[PDB]
Amino acid sequence: HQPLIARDGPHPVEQPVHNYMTKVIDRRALNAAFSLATEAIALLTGEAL
Amino acid sequence: HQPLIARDGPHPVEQPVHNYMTKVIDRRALNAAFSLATEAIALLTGEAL
Repeated sequence: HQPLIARDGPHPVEQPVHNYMTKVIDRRALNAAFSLATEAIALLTGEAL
Repeated sequence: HQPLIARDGPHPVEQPVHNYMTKVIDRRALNAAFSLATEAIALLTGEAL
């Protein structure tokens, strides 16, 4: 909500208006960081015990 | 072992890696020699008194 200043004489008279702006939200996604091998998967469960 | 980041978008997914290396020790040798004086050996060992 903007202010203004009274202005004399030959200048035209100003009047207050306002600004309401809208902005969207961007979407960002990331992915990382995991892997395994078969010799463990046999050994971590059931099979190779 | 190494740490990872969690890259986003048009790239391969970063996967965790570990690196094992084997490095071998070294053998060296030092030396010094105090050759002892002939008659003085007889003078210290006895049988010249």
